[PDB]
Amino acid sequence: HMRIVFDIGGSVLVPENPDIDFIKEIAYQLTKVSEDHEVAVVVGGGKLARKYIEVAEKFNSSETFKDFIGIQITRANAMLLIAALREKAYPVVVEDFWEAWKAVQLKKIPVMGGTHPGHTTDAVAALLAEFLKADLLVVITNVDGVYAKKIKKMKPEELLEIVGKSVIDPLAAKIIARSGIKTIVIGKEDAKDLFRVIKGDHNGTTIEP
Amino acid sequence: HMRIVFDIGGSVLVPENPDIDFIKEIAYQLTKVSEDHEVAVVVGGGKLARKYIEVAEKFNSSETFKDFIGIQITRANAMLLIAALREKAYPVVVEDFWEAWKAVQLKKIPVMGGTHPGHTTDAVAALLAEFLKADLLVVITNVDGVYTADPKKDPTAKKIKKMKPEELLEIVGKSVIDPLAAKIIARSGIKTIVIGKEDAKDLFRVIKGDHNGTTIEP
Amino acid sequence: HMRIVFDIGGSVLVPENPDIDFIKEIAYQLTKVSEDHEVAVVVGGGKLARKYIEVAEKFNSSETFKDFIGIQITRANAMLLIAALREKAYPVVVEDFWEAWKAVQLKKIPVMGGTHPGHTTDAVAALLAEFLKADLLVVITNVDGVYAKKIKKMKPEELLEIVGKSVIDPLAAKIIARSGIKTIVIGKEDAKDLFRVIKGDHNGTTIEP
Amino acid sequence: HMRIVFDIGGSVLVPENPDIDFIKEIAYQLTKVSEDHEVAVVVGGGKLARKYIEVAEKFNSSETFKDFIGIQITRANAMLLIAALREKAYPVVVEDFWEAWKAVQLKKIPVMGGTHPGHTTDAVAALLAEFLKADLLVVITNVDGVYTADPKKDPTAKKIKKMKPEELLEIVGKSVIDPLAAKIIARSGIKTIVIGKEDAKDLFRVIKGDHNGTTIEP
Amino acid sequence: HMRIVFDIGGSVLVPENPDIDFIKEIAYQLTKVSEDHEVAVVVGGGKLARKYIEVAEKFNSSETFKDFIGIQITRANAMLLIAALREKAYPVVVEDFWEAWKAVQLKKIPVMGGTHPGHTTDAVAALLAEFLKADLLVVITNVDGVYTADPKKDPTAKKIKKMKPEELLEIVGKSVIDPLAAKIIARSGIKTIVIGKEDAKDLFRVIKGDHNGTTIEP
Amino acid sequence: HMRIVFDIGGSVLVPENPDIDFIKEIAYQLTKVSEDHEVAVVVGGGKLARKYIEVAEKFNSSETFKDFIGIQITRANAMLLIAALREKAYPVVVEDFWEAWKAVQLKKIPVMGGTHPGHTTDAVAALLAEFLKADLLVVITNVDGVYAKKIKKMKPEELLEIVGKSVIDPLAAKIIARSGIKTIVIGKEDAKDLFRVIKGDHNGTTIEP
Repeated sequence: HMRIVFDIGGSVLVPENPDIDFIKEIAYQLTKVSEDHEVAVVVGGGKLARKYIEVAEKFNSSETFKDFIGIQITRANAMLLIAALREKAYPVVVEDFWEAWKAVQLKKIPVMGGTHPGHTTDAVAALLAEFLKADLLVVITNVDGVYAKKIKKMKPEELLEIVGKSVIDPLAAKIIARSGIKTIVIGKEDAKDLFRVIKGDHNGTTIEP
Repeated sequence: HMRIVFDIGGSVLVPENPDIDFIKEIAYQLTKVSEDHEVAVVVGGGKLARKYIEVAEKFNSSETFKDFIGIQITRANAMLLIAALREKAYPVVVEDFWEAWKAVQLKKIPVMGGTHPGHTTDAVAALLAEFLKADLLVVITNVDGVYTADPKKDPTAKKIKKMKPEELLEIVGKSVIDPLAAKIIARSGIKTIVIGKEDAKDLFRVIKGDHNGTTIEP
Repeated sequence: HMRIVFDIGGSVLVPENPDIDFIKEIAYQLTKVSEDHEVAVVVGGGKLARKYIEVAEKFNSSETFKDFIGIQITRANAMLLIAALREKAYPVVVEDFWEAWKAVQLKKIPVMGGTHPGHTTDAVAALLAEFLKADLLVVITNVDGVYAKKIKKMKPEELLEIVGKSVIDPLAAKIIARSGIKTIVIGKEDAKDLFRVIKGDHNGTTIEP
Repeated sequence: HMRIVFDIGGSVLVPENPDIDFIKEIAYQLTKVSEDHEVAVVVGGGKLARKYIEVAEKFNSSETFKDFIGIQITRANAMLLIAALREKAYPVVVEDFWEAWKAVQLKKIPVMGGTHPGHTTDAVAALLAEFLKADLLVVITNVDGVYTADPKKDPTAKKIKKMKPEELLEIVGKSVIDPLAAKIIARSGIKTIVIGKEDAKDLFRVIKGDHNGTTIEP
Repeated sequence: HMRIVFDIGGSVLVPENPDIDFIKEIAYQLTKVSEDHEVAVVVGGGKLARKYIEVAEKFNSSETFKDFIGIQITRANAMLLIAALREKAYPVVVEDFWEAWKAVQLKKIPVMGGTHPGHTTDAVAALLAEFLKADLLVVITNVDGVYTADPKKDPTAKKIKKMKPEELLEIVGKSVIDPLAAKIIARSGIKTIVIGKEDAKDLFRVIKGDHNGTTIEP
Repeated sequence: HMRIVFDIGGSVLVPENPDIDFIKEIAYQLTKVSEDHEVAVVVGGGKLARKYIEVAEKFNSSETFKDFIGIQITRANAMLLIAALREKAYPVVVEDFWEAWKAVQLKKIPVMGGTHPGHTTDAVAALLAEFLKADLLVVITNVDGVYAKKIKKMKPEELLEIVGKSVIDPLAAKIIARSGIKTIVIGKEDAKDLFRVIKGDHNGTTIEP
């Protein structure tokens, strides 16, 4: 079997408000996938995070404190997934990697939010995939993949170039490259059938050495 | 100089989306008040809390996990106030009473969200006030004060300008303030003031007893 | 099998000093019950807690600090049970619900004391039973049940009335009602044979919708 | 102005049940002393600790779990002192040395219980004193001072008014103070005073060297 | 009075073994500076970090565990500085920004090691400066300042006395300072000074702009 | 099977720099031994710790802070072993006993460093062996055993005498005595084949009642 880390974008889980249908589905699918593989999840902030961050900006708070606000929101979102995962999820929002590790040992799905200023949840999932020696890293974002056109197959090296030229955070790309983490970038559409997405059946981007 | 704990209702702070105008304004008022007094604050969850809690209910989560989600939302809300209080605020959402005590020692304003399942921020505010031996508990909520019945519904609802903890317990059990918060106010005899956001526009007058809200004390 | 939360009153475990015979017995019984069911325990403060609380009262400490003292004592008592439970108990006094949850996963009996000012251990066990989605909540107190006369069967709604009219804390009753937690209230006598108490064989009160 | 660490024996604080009179009195003395000096405190377990530890022994618990139970009892005891120190006390039982340092920065009295299995509160007090670079360690225990033998038993026991760490080590190894605490006092050369509760009635005189106890220093 | 964050490179602090002379000297300089300003410090890992990280690589440990090992070494290093700062230092290695804020409130110098995998102490220093709204970030490293290329290798490397965050980003991406640290400096516009240990001999002059290093600001 | 606590001296793991060959070997052996027994490890500070401690001494830091520095170094060393133990070790350096206990339950080798000022890692391993009710305590130091001559068999009582007359810390000896923990003291040479060292085949000292 495989150890997989799923990075679910905030805008996808919370486009405006929480997308209940999508949460119901992604939760069910994650459960099925965990029947055969070891699963771990990291959730983003989305619209809600940007609203609270914007409020802090009006009070001219530091950029660091804004990140801390964005982080607290992501943990709020993660709780919605943990709820949706029922008895299969780890009860608390995992805040560090070894904790996610403990959940895996207990056969429970750990759900993380952000962890530190300066990063995005993409960076968290990448570092999580690297810490867990995960076999696969699935990034579900707001776009079909890595684009004028769409690149289907590429390597970490090629990924750092595009990032330097949205989609995926630079720190996340550095981590995916330094470790050579097989990563898959798909949109909300392919995420409607994860079970097959991990089988290579998807219309996204596959980044691997 | 007094020690005052402010209990700011979540629906006043976040009616739908965060009410930036009220946050800015109440932050200015708290700052003014803190010039002469020791100030501590507790904020509720509001509309955002109810949205996230309802989503959890749709997945049949336990009421305990729902409370935990509400607590998590109150802390995000608390961060908005901290941002508004600027350099006068204790930098981090305070999670326990002795930490709030600490912020006060440092001449900073601690801002708390929730703490434990089963309670509301109102209970948190009362326990905080009790712990700090505050001189006053000011509850800023979605109503003018304490009425004989729900003022937003019952036409016969009349405002009770003054009352003792015992009476508040009766009216509550029969809710502006919940039971636990009411029991804490009664067990310690905490002087409590219940006002709406109109009176909240001028906290220095509210503190002096110049308001149209309700005053509860032994 | 069942997931059961046992709420052992402080006065029962510590009437004056620790009742060693009762601790020996309740510990053994809890062990047997855990052979077939998932067990979790919450212990009260009793006489000792009231003595230390009274000392703080003489120094006019706040009501909140008094609760904190009562809480530290309950954790002291819980350690006596953990000791009595030997290799079957979780080594540390559980301080929060998800920790009790972890112990259950490890097949170990978690023993909690109090957790927050304003509550009683009854409230803790009720919230614990609700968090663990426990099947049964057993409250072992100083009285035969819920009394001039003794009510054998009743519902949460009926329980909130009596509490408003000792025995069980209001916050605990609110939690038992909002979730509909099947609860059993017995005295020290029935607690001498737990194995059968959970079978419905007892002369106490059964509160359930 | 000096920095002083007070090591209050658990059997003096809780002979059987908590000794309210001694607690009240020692709290007043500590408060007076804190007016001119920086004060920190460590308290032991006493009779309650022995009761709970003996119960654990009856269930064949390891000695490590027994120590942990003792530590837990010392902290409940520490809360009684904190309650007695009122507004002068750091609100929470201090669990590590740097936190005690912090309380001192805030002009408050930190009160510690135990910290780690294997040690006694005496060792905790010595390490605390060493960490804070205290000028003085005052041990208030169940004996008049340090004797050539147990004064409660041996008739030839004679009190040694003054001695050096080395001597205390000899007398201890052969116990008013345990080995580890003694080794810490010797490694750092901490000026230590050992008195009973009679001399504890007036700490300002004790601090000046006016007591009938034992003074240990290099 | 200013608020200054000092980013002391691990290879300057521990070239091979800890450089006691530099530690002693930089501690004296920081102490002098702290007389008039609020000072906070972050230190790197150096040679010891690379040794322990290389050992981990030989056992095929993940890059995340390697970072964690580096962080652990930076904190041991931070303890050497704290020891050097004596009574002016916050007693414990600070692990998060709000704790550093706290040390500053207590008129003490917080010293941080690393915090999270993926970052370097340079990033930590920038985030710290951003969080404290520091007036200045002083990077003391193994080079004279910022050059057009590696001065220890490329012969055409020329020092750029002044530049804007954007330029630093270009030069870095093409490293005195790493990308993340550079992005943080650019997002907030933190006035940053990059000097070697020669200029570090006199921080009061460095602070005034009297140095031969590089100054980065919007 | 047995529950064994291994106390690896700092000078042995770090004579000057980290002895990579020895780490590779001790790690492999610990892994094999854990195939049949429950294993737990405590690592010392060695040369590196003495260097950092000496630096603090030059700045006249307190003896307590020096211990804290020595402690942080030991945790640095423990991370090298955890790395060398790969997927068989507990991911984080265990800082307290019940945490080591949790690792055991998860079938993972917990690696501790120091824990509190005033102690040595020998004291930590002894208290750990006592907390875990370990069957055996193996102390790997810089000397062949307990010496002019070498005592092969002895009792805790006899061990406290020699310590009062290096090798093993007094607090560690008190703990080994008060609990009667069967202890084996060997040098770096015997530690080259742990699997047999625990079988009684070694040229060291066996301290037991």
